[PDB]
Parts: sequence; C-alpha cells; structure tokens
Amino acid sequence: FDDSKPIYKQIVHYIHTEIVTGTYEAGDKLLSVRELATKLEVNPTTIQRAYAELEETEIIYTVRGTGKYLTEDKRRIEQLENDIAKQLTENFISEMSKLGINKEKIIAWVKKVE
Amino acid sequence: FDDSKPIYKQIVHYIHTEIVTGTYEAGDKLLSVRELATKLEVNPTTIQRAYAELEETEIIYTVRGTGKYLTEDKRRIEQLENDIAKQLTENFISEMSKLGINKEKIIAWVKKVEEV
Repeated sequence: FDDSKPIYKQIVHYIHTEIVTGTYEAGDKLLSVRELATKLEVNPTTIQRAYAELEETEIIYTVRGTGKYLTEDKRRIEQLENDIAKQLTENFISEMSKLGINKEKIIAWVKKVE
Repeated sequence: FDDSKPIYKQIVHYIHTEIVTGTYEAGDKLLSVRELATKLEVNPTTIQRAYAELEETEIIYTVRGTGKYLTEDKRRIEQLENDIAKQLTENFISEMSKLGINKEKIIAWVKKVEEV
C-alpha cells in the first residue's frame, strides 16, 4: 500500500477490486477482520473501518457470530463496477481534455498504449 | 491545489497545461515569479522551484534582466504533451486492467462517457 494516502481507503479499493474481478462471487463469505488484517499486515482497526464502509454502502453484510458476506444482489455488484469504471474514465477524459486532447485522440492514446 | 502532494510539482503541471494547450505560445515571455505567485496565491519560493525544474528540463529559459521565456522548440513542446498524455493513459489502463476490464471494454468506456 501507498505510504502517503490513508490505508483504510486503499483497503476499500482492494476489496472492491476483488469483487469487480469476480475473485468473490455474489454471496461469498469474505475473510474475517483478523484474517484480512493478518493477510495484509494491517491494523485490525483499519480493516474494521473499511468493512464498515462496505456495509454502509450495501456491498457486504454481517451475519452476527459467523462472518461477513458479499451481497447476493448481482445488480449491486454491477453498479459497483459501473461506478468505479465511470469515475476512472471521467477523470481520465477530464485530465486529457485539460491538455487540449480531443476525444478521437484520447481514443488513439488508449489504443496505442499496451 | 492538493495539500497531499508537493505544491511545486502541481505548479509545474499547471504551467505544463498552459503550454500544451497553447495558452503560452512557443517563444512567449512568461509571468515573473512574483506575478505568478500572486495569480496562484502560493509562496514565491514554490514558483521559483517550479521555474527551476522547467528550466532544467529545457521547457523555459532565462534572459537575465529581461525575463523568462517559453522554449521556441516545437518538438520539445510536442514531447512534453506526449510524456504527460502517456503517463495519464498508462495509469488509466493499469487501473482499469486491475478491475478485469479488457482493452476493448476500456475503449468502449472512453467512447460512452458523458464528459463533465
């Protein structure tokens, strides 16, 4: 993880990435707070904070005494991918546009770069 | 400006932007350290550092006791645009790729996105 930004935000994005890539499928059981903290060498508090954010946004559910589960709702997962990809893309087009590069040339750049 | 990342590098990027868009045209006289510090409301020592980096990379030059100027070398300014665009594009492709989105679908995203 990147030294400068807060770790919990990077944990949220790490879990988001596991979801969007289908590492976890809808309904799958996630690692416990302690299991993930250990795996990543991160404070359990930080993991609990990231898990709290994921639950508030209806991505994951806590089953008291058993663990945390990925949403069963495939639409919610689709919405997560869409939201993340749309923001990355908007930001990219914004930054390219600030340099004067038109959409056709933006597309050219994306095609070119491996 | 973002107080998470060095300020002089953000000023370098701001100037680079004015350069790549032709707001400053090749050979043009630039604002003085003082003029720019006021316009951006930043510490002049930050502008000095940004101007130093621009001079080291041959983007600007100094005519002592007249001012600072943008390079008149068009290829240099083309190379600046290429460098910035390449990095932006590599970073974007990397982040999208990490999500499991393939190149074709990255292209489709770029084409469909409502530009804000």
